[PDB]
Amino acid sequence: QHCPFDTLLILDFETTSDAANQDYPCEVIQFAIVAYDVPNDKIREDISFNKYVKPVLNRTLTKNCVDFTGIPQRSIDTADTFDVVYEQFQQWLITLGLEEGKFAFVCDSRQDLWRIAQYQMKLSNIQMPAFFRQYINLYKIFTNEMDRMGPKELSATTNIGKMNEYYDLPTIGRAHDAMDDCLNIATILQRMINMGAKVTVNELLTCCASWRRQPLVYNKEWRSSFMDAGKIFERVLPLVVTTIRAGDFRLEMYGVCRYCRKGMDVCGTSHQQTPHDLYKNEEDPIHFAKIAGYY
Amino acid sequence: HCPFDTLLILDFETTSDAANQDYPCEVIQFAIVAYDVPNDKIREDISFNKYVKPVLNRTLTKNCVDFTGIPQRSIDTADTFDVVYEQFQQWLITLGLEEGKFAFVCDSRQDLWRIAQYQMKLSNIQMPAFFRQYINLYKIFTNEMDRMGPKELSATTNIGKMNEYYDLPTIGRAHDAMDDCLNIATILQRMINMGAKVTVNELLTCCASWRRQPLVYNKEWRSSFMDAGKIFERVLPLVVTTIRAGDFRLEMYGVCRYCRKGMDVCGTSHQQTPHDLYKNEEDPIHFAKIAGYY
Ligand SMILES: [Mg+2]
Ligand SMILES: [Mg+2]
Ligand SMILES: [Zn+2]
Ligand SMILES: [Zn+2]
Repeated sequence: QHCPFDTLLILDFETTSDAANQDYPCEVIQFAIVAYDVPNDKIREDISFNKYVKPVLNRTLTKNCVDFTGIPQRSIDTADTFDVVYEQFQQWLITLGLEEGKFAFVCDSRQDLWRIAQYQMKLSNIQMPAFFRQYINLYKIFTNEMDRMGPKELSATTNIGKMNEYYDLPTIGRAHDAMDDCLNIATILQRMINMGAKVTVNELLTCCASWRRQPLVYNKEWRSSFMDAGKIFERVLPLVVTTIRAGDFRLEMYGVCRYCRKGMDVCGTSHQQTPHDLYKNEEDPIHFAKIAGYY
Repeated sequence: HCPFDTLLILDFETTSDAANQDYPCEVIQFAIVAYDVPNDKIREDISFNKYVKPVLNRTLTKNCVDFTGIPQRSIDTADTFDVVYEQFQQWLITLGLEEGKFAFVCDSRQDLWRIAQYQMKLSNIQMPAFFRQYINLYKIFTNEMDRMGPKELSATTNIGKMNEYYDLPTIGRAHDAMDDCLNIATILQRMINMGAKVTVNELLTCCASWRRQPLVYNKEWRSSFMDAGKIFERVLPLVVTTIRAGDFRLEMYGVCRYCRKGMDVCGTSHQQTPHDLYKNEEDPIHFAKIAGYY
């Protein structure tokens, strides 16, 4: 209706982690997708992709990772590595008969594609695909919808939690894993357009930004702060999140980098703004950058 | 007295995740300090101390970093265990240390029966003879208690209890593996001076009658170091055998107490694989699987 895509794929990654440490080489350990039929307004739970992934840098899930993701060790020990699962994911898109640029991924934040996908792609030496360099940040739309329908003071602490509390949606909790997030985001997505929300690609991944031209003011305790760690991630990772305002997105933007205006098969090969300033102190090295081979 | 002229105080530190005992512990620091027995002198100038790069879990958990005091950057630029182990062997040869004429001293069975065994499995290196006999200093300390006299101890660790007993200040230089070595060395010296019979009291053996029956499985073993120990005992090929003070003799070096074979033949393969523990795909033993015990 108010969406230029006939199909929306609610995407969700879960990764390895150690809550107390942000200097961590997060590897994908679960890959979950559920399809949403936009014209017919139907969450297609029968149309889904849901695979575990075996990590290779940290092969034993920490206890806090298991508690957070709900993923047992046995499930990843018997899983394929990301390169195999990603290949199965690409075939899945073909099997569904999806065309390039006529569908878009939906996430509850930038984290899934800007950070998790981008970093995992580096580990696996896979080129960042064009359909991961444009997507729908649902929480960003939720922000706009909130000013429009009047704000509330929400008690929830997470993006999905806040959105469910705002629309008074019961928290979906069956599998207690990635697929549950997918289902919650999908239901939120559905309720949002039914409340009259306008859902479209609102974030793009580009190769360059002017705000990265000056060195980051280094915070020594960044490893204990998800917020400050984000600033580090922004400089290390080659592609940056670029907001695109409502009404400005065209389908023909797929798959051309908004900045350099070149195909995403050429753009994204090399880091255009390597943060050398962060890579010169060997008494305080960035572990996740070092092990991924950024320096 | 002690039949060895040189005692080497050994300490291993590993990757870990405290809340989970089903963890494939890898050596990340390798520390040794020498003790000259005839001269009763701790030789800090004679030491081996190197970091080791793990490969199964390359990022130290925060709780491992806090316990071991090892920073991530120190293992990132370190060599793998097989390399460090080769450096260690060359270091022994350079000291002119003749095999069978020195012995390793540890504060417990953990360093050699558990940590060394498992690491050797991962590295695919045969367990050496000088790691299959050693001195468990805590077991000597415990065995000598009635002679030394009773004393209430509030410490919870072996090193802590032994320091507290002898009113020794806790050595805390670098807060790492080497501090354990220095503490154990200092305790060892004190114990010897107080008349303790310091000699080999634990031997690693290929078979044990108490592994003939399958272990009764405790489903919650992963959250308990004690319960997990029972699992380790079955999974690891070599068993701790205890020998009382004054029964050990130097000629025992390099020969298994059970099969009587040389430790070049014995230790090639697990002789009592606990297949009973490996039947449930709904509850696999992760550290056993990833190591290739099944
Ligand atoms: Mg999520
Ligand atoms: Mg120790
Ligand atoms: Zn570009
Ligand atoms: Zn034997």
